[PDB]
Amino acid sequence: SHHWGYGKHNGPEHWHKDFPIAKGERQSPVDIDTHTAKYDPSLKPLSVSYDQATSLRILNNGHAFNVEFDDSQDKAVLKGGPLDGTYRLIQFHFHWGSLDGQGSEHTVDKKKYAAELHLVHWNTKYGDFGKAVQQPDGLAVLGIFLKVGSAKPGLQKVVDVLDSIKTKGKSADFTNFDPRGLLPESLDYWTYPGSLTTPPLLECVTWIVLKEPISVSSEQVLKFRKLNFNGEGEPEELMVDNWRPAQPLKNRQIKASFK
Ligand SMILES: [S]
Ligand SMILES: [Zn+2]
Repeated sequence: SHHWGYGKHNGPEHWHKDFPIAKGERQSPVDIDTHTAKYDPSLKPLSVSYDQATSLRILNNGHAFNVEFDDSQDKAVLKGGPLDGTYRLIQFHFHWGSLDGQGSEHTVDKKKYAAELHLVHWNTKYGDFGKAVQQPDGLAVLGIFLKVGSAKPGLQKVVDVLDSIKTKGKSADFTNFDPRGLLPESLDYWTYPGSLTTPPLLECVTWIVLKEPISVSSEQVLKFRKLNFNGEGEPEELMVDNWRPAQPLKNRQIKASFK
């Protein structure tokens, strides 16, 4: 440690020293054992309403890049599934690897994907993001896996702006991006109660992990690997492998929306 990161000296195995909740009872990510996940017919279909989404900016925060959305009103929301209430989209970001064989946070039957997209939403009953993180049902994160295959056209606008936010603290205007181009065809999912996967690791997330991965091209993922963890004019450390390994499931059941 000193500030946390993904290196040898401040990586996930060290987080517990500054954030004791790292060894909590509802930590994320986890491995999804498909044969043990319970089909639950009481789960409703997810409802994604992203047609009025307003993207604002893209920022390199030193551990990933976030695309942020205007969440001052009910423009891009998620509801249904295992959720009660309306969850507003605030930001999305990815986790990726130094090689195609790793990168995702969640695994499926121990399979790791090249990357993992997180769409972050907060429960509107709490009024703001900072209050939602303090509640057991404060956030809803939709996780989508990426496999390397064909290019994903709806991801290119993202890939193209990375050069302008190469180093930590850099940001760029990023209006009119439509997150609908990042969804797979099927919205079948697994769900379980967990946490944020970076410090502060708060246990306030209802995870909704989609069964169907989207494919990206190798060239697309390559550009992610060109970003830097460091700030401008500091020694160069490529932003790769910014994923936390799977944590113990403990007393939790993974439910499936399908069989
Ligand atoms: S995350
Ligand atoms: Zn994440």
